[PDB]
Amino acid sequence: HMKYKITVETGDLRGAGTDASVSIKLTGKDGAETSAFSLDKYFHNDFESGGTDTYDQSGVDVGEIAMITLKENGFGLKSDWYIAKVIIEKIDEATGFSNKYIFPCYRWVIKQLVVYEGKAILPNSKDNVKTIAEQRTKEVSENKKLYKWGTDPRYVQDLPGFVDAEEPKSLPKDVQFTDEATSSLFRVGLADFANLGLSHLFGIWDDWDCLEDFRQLITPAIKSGLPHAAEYWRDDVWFGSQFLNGSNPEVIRRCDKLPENFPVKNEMVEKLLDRGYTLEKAMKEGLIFITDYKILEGIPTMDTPEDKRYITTPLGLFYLKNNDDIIPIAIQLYQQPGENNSIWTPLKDTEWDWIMAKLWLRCADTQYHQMITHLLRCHLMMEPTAVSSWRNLPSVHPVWKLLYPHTKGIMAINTLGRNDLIPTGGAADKVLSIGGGGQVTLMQKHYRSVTFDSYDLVKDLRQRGVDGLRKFYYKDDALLLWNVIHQFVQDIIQIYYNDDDSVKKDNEIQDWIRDLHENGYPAGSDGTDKKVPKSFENREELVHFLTVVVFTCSCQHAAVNFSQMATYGFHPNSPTLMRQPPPTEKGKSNHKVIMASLANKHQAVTMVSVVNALTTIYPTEKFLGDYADNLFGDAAAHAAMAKFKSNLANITKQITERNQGMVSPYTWLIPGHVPNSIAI
Ligand SMILES: OC[C@H]1O[C@@](CO)(O[C@H]2O[C@H](CO)[C@@H](O)[C@H](O)[C@H]2O)[C@@H](O)[C@@H]1O
Ligand SMILES: [Fe+2]
Repeated sequence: HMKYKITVETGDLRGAGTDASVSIKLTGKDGAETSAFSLDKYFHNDFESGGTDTYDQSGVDVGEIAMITLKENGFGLKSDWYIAKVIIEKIDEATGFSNKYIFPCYRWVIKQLVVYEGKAILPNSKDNVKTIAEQRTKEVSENKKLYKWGTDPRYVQDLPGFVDAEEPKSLPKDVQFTDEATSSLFRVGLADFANLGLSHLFGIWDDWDCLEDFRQLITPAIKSGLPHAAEYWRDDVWFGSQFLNGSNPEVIRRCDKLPENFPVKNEMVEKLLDRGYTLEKAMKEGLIFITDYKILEGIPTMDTPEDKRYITTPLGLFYLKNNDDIIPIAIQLYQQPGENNSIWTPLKDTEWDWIMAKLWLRCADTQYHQMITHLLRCHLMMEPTAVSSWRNLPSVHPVWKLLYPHTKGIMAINTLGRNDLIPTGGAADKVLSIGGGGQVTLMQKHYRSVTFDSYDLVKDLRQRGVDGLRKFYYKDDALLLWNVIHQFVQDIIQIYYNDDDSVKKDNEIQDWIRDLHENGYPAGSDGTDKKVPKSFENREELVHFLTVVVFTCSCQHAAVNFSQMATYGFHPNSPTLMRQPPPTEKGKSNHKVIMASLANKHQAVTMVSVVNALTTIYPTEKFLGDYADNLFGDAAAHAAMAKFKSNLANITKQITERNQGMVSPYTWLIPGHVPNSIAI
């Protein structure tokens, strides 16, 4: 008969129970299938995870094994078996050679799981034989029943599509949190204050005595230590650089002509410029940049008897110094000029007034960063690609394998976010001045006008006129990673798609992109098309769109997420809310007045607890290029992935050499620090 040496490698996850026994039915390339063997698996203790189990077997010969089927075979206290991969060694009677068939899995068996052999196969391929072709249709059909487009009324309007799930637990086990502690990370109760050693500040609504006391929030519980911001935040040079190398580099842009509603006169800023330069000359030469937060106009701030918060709709003007530092030179708190809305300037205003003006500009930026730059443009805008993958692509498809490690965990975290971050009562609601409902409205307002053109990094930075800035470290690093990721995606795609026709006739990728265009990214209530293709007509379109996804799920998220402690650690560097309205007159600002506007003690601790949670990196995390749970079997794919890792290693080396001798190096896009996906 036919001998089969089946080796099962258990993954790093471990469910509850003992009897993890299952049955395995092999299936040959030509349809010849065997009988359900019985794999006995028993877990000694609860902690143990991983390991190998080898089984010798005998049954009907099938030839080349194209796929395997797994079914729960446990009797008492059945435990869901999380399997990394299966290796079946046999011999082809045709030429009596020992051949191994690797089956990359990384799934919980639960009920019944079918796993293809490593080789990736397009539906319009020649290797898509009958047995494969019939299975992949069933797989996708089954998945569509588990992964539907959500209709939660809270989030159906002016937002990207999302998965249908009431809670993280109501999701399929395969896309749940890989750590149970995660589900309870954004709760900010007394115990969370206590974890940071700050429970004595819980419920304390007093002002901070002075600006330096915010350093009290950095206890040994905060392992990153005291942010450099604590030492530099007052410096105009540091201030300017926070709009480039902080957590939100999406707003500032070259200004060739002032908005009519921002009447900055040369007299106000002339001595801040270079000798021999006027405001007009500076603009002609492209030395003037601006941060306009018009989008905050109309967004309501929290207004309750016991909690009132404020925000403005400011404009900031910056100057590109001769040594490549940008500095703030003018600020207007509200869009429309008026008697109570003057232009602030370090040349014409007091030092305390200037500090106040800067704090209000950063506060506006915080609103933008949290809701638009982070949550919307990373978390929510990327989720649709994960949902569409499950609904339209079989696990044998090369694109499914490509995106899998990068979309991992996004559905889980977003489902939690929809309950504990975004809604009223959530984290954002507790720390942002636009909390109380406005945080969602701000996202909706950006979405109504968003298109995927704003995701083309190269062209976005270019049309903003900021891609030439020497000390814009995010830009330099992001552009290296973008081009390296684009190369990788292109290599993979050109392995399986020989030409543009290969892309047209791939019915499965066409279902994928069509589902995104229709349900993933609805135009919104302004009818603004999001510029997601109706179909992929060539390989270049396919590569670009996928480059956007991989880059956003890994690099972009990392840059605007894990840098949050350096940015918000010291609250004054980037205020989350204001408890008093802005000043209406000059000369009124001083230390104590400022302390009355800035967050109180309880509020400040809440932010640190949140930021500390958002920057959680588990020891298991896999960083950019590290594909340990690789689904690719083709040796050509491995070559592409290895070249990828080599290109990343070179970027790491560049960033390190540039960061040499710096006090506060930009380190958030070092490949080894960039997770593969959005899992937090
Ligand atoms: O500061 C220049 C720096 O920017 C890079 C991208 O990181 O190139 C950009 O700026 C150049 C001008 O110096 C442009 O020619 C180029 O088109 C733009 O991408 C780096 O090449 C350069 O070191
Ligand atoms: Fe995040």
